[PDB]
Amino acid sequence: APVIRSKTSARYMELVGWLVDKGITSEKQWIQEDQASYISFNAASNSRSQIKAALDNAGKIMSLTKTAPDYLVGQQPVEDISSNRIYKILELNGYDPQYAASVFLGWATKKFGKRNTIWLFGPATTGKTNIAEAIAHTVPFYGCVNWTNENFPFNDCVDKMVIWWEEGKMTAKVVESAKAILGGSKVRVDQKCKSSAQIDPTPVIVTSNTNMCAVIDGNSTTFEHQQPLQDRMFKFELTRRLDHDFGKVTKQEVKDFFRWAKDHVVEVEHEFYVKKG
Amino acid sequence: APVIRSKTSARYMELVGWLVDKGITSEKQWIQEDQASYISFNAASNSRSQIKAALDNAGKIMSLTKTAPDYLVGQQPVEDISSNRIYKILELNGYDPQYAASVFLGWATKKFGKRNTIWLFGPATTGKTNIAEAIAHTVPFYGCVNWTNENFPFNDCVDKMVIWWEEGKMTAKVVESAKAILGGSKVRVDQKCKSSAQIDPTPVIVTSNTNMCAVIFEHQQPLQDRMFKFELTRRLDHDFGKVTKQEVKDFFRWAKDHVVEVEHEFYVKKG
Amino acid sequence: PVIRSKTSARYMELVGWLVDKGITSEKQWIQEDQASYISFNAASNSRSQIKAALDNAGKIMSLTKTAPDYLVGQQPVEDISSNRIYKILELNGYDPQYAASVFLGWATKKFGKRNTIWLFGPATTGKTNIAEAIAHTVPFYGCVNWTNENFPFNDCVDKMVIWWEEGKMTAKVVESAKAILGGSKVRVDQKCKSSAQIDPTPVIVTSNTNMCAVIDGNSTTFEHQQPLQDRMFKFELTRRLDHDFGKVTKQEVKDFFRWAKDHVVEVEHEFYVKKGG
Amino acid sequence: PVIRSKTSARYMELVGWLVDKGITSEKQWIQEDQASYISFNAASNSRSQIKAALDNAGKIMSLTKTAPDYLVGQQPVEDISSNRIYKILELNGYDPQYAASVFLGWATKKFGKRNTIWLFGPATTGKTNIAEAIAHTVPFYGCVNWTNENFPFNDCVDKMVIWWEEGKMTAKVVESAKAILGGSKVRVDQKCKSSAQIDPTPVIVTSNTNMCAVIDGNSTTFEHQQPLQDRMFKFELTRRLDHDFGKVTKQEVKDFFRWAKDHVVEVEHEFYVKKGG
Amino acid sequence: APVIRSKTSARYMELVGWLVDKGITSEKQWIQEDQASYISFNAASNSRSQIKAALDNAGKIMSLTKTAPDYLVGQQPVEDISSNRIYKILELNGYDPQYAASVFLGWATKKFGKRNTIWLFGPATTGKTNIAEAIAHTVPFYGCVNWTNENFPFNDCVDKMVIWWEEGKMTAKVVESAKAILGGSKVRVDQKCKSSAQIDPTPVIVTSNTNMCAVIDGNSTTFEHQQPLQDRMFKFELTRRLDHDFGKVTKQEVKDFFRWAKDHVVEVEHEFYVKKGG
Amino acid sequence: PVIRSKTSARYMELVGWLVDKGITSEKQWIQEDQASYISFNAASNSRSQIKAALDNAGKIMSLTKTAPYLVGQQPVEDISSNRIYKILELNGYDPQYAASVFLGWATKKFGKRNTIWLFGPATTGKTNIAEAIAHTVPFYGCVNWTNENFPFNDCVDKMVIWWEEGKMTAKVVESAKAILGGSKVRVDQKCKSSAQIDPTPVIVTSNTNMCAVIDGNSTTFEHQQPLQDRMFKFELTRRLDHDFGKVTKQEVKDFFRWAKDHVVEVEHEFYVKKGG
Amino acid sequence: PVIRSKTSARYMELVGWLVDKGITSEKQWIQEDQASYISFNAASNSRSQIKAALDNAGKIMSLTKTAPDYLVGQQPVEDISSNRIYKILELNGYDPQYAASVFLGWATKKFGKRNTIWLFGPATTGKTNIAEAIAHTVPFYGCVNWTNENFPFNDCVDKMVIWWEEGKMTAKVVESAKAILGGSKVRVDQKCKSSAQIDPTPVIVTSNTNMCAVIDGNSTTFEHQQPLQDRMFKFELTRRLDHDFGKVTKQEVKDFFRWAKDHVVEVEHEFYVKKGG
DNA sequence: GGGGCTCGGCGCTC
DNA sequence: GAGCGCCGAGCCCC
Ligand SMILES: Nc1ncnc2c1ncn2[C@@H]1O[C@H](COP(=O)(O)OP(=O)(O)OP(O)(O)=S)[C@@H](O)[C@H]1O
Ligand SMILES: Nc1ncnc2c1ncn2[C@@H]1O[C@H](COP(=O)(O)OP(=O)(O)OP(O)(O)=S)[C@@H](O)[C@H]1O
Ligand SMILES: [Mg+2]
Ligand SMILES: [Mg+2]
Repeated sequence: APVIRSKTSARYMELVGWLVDKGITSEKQWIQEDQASYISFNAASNSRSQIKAALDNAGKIMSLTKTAPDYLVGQQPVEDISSNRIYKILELNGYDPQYAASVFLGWATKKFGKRNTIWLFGPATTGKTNIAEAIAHTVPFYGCVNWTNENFPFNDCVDKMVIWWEEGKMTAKVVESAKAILGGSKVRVDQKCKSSAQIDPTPVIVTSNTNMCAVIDGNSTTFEHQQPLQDRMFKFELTRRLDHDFGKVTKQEVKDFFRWAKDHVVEVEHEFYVKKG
Repeated sequence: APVIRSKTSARYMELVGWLVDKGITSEKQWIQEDQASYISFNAASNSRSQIKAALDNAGKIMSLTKTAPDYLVGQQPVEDISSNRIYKILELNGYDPQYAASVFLGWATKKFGKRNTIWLFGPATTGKTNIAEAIAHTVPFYGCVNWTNENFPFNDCVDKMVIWWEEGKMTAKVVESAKAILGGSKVRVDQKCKSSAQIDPTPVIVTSNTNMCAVIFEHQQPLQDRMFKFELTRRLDHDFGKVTKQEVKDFFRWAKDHVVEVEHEFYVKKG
Repeated sequence: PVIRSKTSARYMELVGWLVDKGITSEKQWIQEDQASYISFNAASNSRSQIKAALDNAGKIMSLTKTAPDYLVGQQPVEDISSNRIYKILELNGYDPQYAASVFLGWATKKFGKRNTIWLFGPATTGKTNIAEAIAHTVPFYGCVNWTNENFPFNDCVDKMVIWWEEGKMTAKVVESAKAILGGSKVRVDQKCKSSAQIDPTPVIVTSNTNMCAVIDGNSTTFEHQQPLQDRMFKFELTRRLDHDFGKVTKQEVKDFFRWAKDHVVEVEHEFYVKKGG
Repeated sequence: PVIRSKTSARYMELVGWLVDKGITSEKQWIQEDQASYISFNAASNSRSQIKAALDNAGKIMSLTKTAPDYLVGQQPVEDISSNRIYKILELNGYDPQYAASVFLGWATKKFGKRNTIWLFGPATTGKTNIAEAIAHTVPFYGCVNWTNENFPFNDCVDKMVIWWEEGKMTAKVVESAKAILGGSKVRVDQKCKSSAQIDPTPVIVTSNTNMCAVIDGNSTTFEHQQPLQDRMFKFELTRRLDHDFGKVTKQEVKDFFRWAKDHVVEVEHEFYVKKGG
Repeated sequence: APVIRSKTSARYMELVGWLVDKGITSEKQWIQEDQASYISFNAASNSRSQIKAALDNAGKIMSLTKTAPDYLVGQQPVEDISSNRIYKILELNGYDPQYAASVFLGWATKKFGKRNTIWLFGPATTGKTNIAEAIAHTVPFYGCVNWTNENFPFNDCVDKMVIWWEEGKMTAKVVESAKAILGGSKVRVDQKCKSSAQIDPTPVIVTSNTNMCAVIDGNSTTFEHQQPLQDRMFKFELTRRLDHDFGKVTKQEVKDFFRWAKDHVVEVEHEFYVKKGG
Repeated sequence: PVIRSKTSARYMELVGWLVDKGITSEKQWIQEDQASYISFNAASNSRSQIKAALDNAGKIMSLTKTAPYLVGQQPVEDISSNRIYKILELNGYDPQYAASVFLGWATKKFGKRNTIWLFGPATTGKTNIAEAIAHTVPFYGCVNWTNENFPFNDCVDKMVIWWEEGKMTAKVVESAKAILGGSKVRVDQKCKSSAQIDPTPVIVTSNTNMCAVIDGNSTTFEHQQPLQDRMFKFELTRRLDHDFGKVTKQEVKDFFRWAKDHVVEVEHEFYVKKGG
Repeated sequence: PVIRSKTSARYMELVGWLVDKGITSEKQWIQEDQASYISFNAASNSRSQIKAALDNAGKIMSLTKTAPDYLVGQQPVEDISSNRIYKILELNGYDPQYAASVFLGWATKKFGKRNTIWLFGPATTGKTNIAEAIAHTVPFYGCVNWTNENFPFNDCVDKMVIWWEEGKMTAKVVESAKAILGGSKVRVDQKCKSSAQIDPTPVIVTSNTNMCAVIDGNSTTFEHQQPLQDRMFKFELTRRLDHDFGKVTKQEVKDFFRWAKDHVVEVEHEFYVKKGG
């Protein structure tokens, strides 16, 4: 393994070591942590691209040493779980907190195999986007499926940890790729103006107001892809309209909820409609 | 053949040797095998392009010694088969194990000619992507026909050993091009932001839940004459595990020692 | 004017070596001497020099020989009844002497406006076998890009034989095609090049769907029938070859074309090749 | 990971200066010191440094600075009578040392839910003179486009102060305004952009009308008066200003705060302000 | 603040100062003022971008952050102003040369408050086109009120050191906005394909052969806004016709005129019609 | 602000050269000197230098030079050998009278009579005279009267304008009376903002009466006198020989050079007095 | 002004060489010398000098050299019995010397309005073998592209010879067609370019029908035949050539158009070329 | 759905 | 290395 030993090489190695230690995975965090370093590294033209390269290398080295559970699950219990917004929404909706929390934990770790996405389906103003945002932002680098663009939808989901599909239906053009990335199957997807890369199994969380198991194409809907999708989804149907002035789901709430999940884990039947009784 | 002799050329010849001798083909594998090596080569633009050049050259060098049959057949015997998972998948549906195994083995060596594509077709949760992914990852290089991007579909199938068309449907924009790769025909395909390149014959696995020998029917006969068809129809359980990267080798290697003549046909005969 | 420097000496040695060995693509270059390719890829001027060397060597070989030099053979044929092209053309009916004369004429650019041979027939009859044998008997051969629309006839520039594998005559490229398939000069697009030009070269189409009927969206306009038929001969193959029949090796192509030059006979300018003997 | 060099030192000094002056775009730089702008904008190595420096100044100021930093002046003030707003306070009775103390607590967010200001009085009463000066002072300032019902608070994101000129309250934005007017974190919809969170930003309002009255079509309701009376102060500037008093210069703003920080007095948490008897 | 000091920096500073001073907003004027400098700076690839950057900076620095009189009052004093055509144009129409010139200076300096306009009125070929052009072209940046375009009549009136309302015909749709501008009051105007911009107090000059006090609204004419309008403009009615060989006025002459004004100012009033020397 | 250096000095020399010899496109450069162009195109540095030199020279000659290049530098001892002289002499026009008028037309000396209308049948030297003189000055325009929308599109910043086979039309009569009147007038340009045309002497070769405004199937002479107050008409009736040849750029310069040395008074008449 | 160094001298030598041997594309460069071309691709400087050299040589030729300057070869001609054009002409009824003289006049622009020569006759008569021989014997040439009705002559600008290979004449460009065929300047519209003037250039036409036919929508009118026949010296190929007749080499064309000048004969301006000595 | 529209990341050339 | 520039792949509007 040749190891370049120039001055630029030494500076770059030190920078990426510091970045991987301090968990910095974006400029914003850098400028929040050490202002002098960033201002200095923007003071030329060699280092301007070196910044982007360093951030990408830090992202790669973190993604290959820490998976989703490392960040999500917390390190201390809560000792009183009712203020958690997540628990209150999943309780008032009807599901019991134990089984609902076991399913979430078994979805961060991929213990469930093909079922690699949790589908939140509820009328407007129920919590879908809130929980999705919390679980998506609690990780270093998440991914959003650009459902508007139909020729390169999963373009930012290369080398990520948690994918989040915010809205939209399952068009007849993205069903073929969705069945691959939702199913946690290693494939090689198309990259804009570049060659293909590999998408390792990444858990997904889809929030929508309209059904995804019946593909929709313009003025016609299809049902041949209803079993293959329904066998790779959990379907949390959240109905009760969330009261006004309900606190933004704060990262610490997500960490504590998942920690309580790991504390009271209970086995969950491997089915589509998550048991609610 | 002028051999450039300098410092940079020697270092590059040292990097490509290390890459080939360690089976490294992608950056991720480079990081896993050695971290300081990769973190160094992103420093300057020279090395940043040298990384891509070295990976491509290592890929080419590995291919010009080997082929698919040299990776998919293990170096040790089986001594027990009923525990295997490809065997179980093929036995549940009724297919005689060794007949279909001979079909697979011949499909790997290109012994059948124009018919070098296995089409696994069946209802949901039957065991198609399992076998397909096991076979595709047992080999170092594998392509995947792009579903979207109907202008450069077969861009990732230029110098690969085993193609894997996942959840594919035959649209009229790919039929005329899929009539070349699925038949091992030596043709020059279009690449992106690069000059056209040549595709040597390559086996192809197709796993589709919908009929794939009909364009959406004038191309039914020419398409169903370059693919076998294994109609898997038994719903599996969730305890049934993944086809490990080592079970494929055991299956194909148990095949090489019990090969049987396979009747050239579109519908692989049950029983 | 001969630029005499060290780099010019290296380049001249490289091009002379390539022409003496017969390399026309990078893959063969590696396959002959790996050290050469790896070294000439190391540096930053590397890629430019490799691309220029390949293009220049191909140009030299193309100017120093033509299609008949490669296709025709220097040794005679003891008995042609074994060669598979003869059997393909005899099962269907065509008298092999007449068809051999037609093939030899098309190779040597001698029939004027009918500069192409069209093979058409139901599935598994023998089209692609003959086409690929002929195409690979010549060191250089082009192929039309089926899907790409912004650069359709790329890779057909300065080749010896053009091989349209399974093409369909789309309305986008009907004019440029009506000109390339006619032994004339056309203005074609290219990648990162300034509107290069196509020399008049033989073309061998092997589509199993009608090639003289243009398709417009979901419509088929027969307007362009006469312009296309007046510049192509047609071999209507019907018989169904069986497996374990083998592919036409290059030696067979050379032997057949040689057996033509020694037995040539006249042929009328007719779209439908005279079906009999 | 600090780049020590000449260009690095110059860039650090420049961006520190920029964040010190709150300069964001060039035009402001020109107005502050033209010679620096020129001297930088000559060579090709500097014409990119300027853009990068403006971007870095913007980011540093946004992510690590608040309004009271750019408002509170530096040099101590010996006289405040000459202060123009002071006169606009004394002339209209409002005790300067008290009425001035009102803003500072609003500047430093010391009044929590009462994190907004409303200047009251007829036209030609310096309201927009006291707003614009206390609306342009901060580096990034937002203006409430109450006329645009869809996106009234579009420009209030990533700011340090929010301007409301001739503000009129409508029932459609009353719920949105109360969150903004109360200094509470809230998310607003941006045109052609995702919803963004408006962090507590001391807002300023100028309207000769009554901000406690909600206008809904042809009906006006006071149901949100007290809710709107608990979120902001109110100064009635009856005395019209002379035609020669002019505007309020930035210096006349800052010096007032530097004087309003050295003469602090206890302020009340009431809706209205008290006038010096 | 930071200032870079290098060999290139000194030359660039000199160039931008020279540009802001001479009034060289664009290249072509650079050619017309010193061809040697342009033919020189165009030589290499390090100067062929220096030119464009210098022009951008100069246009910006001048158009903003500087006052219009700064290129209407010259430097070298004027001994004999009678030779100046304007002195002849005003003298020809019985306009006391010293009074109007004093009125001219005040209008440029905004000293005449809301009366921020000069309306050269009368038939054609009476100096109205000559003066306006000579004065409008004099300043670095100027615009022409596009009254014909109702949507954005004042699109090109932003950051214009002088506004020339050529053959103006004020309409009912622009009367309100015109009064604020004609009054020199800060007003926001809509720009085509751009956000609304504010027009700081900016002088005007109106040349027309129709009465501006009349509001043209379709087939009806109303003088309702007559009094406010006449409180925002002066009236230098020019009736005498000029000779065919009179010729155009030069910025050299215009400079002299407005320079003579500063040396021959006199007390002035704020009525609507300029008094003619009896 | 003067940048001085070897490159700057050579560039200034080249641009003085180009502005002196009236060069505005590469083709003309190869014609006047192929060796210079071949030499310059060698290095990758000088390509941009050539492009900049050509554009800058064109702009300079546009904005700081006048049309009377028509006057040569060296004196003309003999002018009898000039085709233009022979043409004018052959057409009953006194060489010192029509040359003097010609000169006053180049210098705009006539105020309003800004154009020289060449009249007569084909092959009488009209087109040659216009094509010869017009190709003399660096920049010149062609009146595209066939294009009603933008007939004077190519008449902006032109040292000389040509109206080849012109035909007055009602739509363009007002604009044409403005141009031929040597008066500044703004014209509409295709895909460009309206531009002003400064006074530019004009030369016309036609066989139709320009004083006859054409409007569909009707012809009106209402604009006769105003147009007749804007032209210096010439009637070239004699037919030229086949081997007469074109007028060389050296001849046109020689002709006007003789005129400058033999200036005589001219009368602003709609008909140039022939030599009795 | 003239730059002088070693680089300038080398480029001057190269451009002189190209203009002497009449080169306008790489292929010809390799044909006339190989070590020259291979040398100039080594470095990037040479690979950029090649394009400029070809452009400048092409220009200088199109400006200062005319059609006869290359059609009439530079070396003497001894035997004129063998030349393929000579044999073809003697195989129809034309005196070879007289036909050579008429072609020469068509080259040196001698017959005035009759500035075109027309190759008429049935298929397989060798129209291509002639036109493509002459048209290849001048540095540049163009092909009348009637498929582009907007700019049929867009490829016939600054050409020393023009090839009317195929396509009929449209009514919309009859005047321009007469101008081109009549050796008269004419401004033609160019695609994506300003109108360009086509100087008097000889034209060569290859037709199996009457090109005088003029298409006006659905109407084909011969009213323009007489104006055209006064503008064209026509040749009417009598019968079919032998397919083994060979190809008229460039050297054969040079020999023909050199022996023509050495033995010019008087011509008569009839529409047809006299069929005798 | 078929035309043009600029745009982005890259190469390549200086 | 700067920068420069181009260009194809890609994108959007009518
Ligand atoms: N990552 C995994 N972990 C555990 N089991 C897995 C995993 N991936 C697949 N399986 C098993 O694979 C079995 C069948 O899955 P698949 O092979 O994907 O079926 P399939 O035929 O491909 O379904 P489709 O809809 O046709 S793609 C399931 O019963 C799972 O137990
Ligand atoms: N930043 C925030 N501050 C305060 N409340 C918030 C914030 N973000 C979300 N909420 C609350 O989140 C609750 C539920 O919002 P959502 O989950 O977005 O409802 P939703 O309709 O399921 O989302 P959609 O349909 O995907 S837009 C609302 O009642 C808000 O009060
Ligand atoms: Mg699958
Ligand atoms: Mg085929």
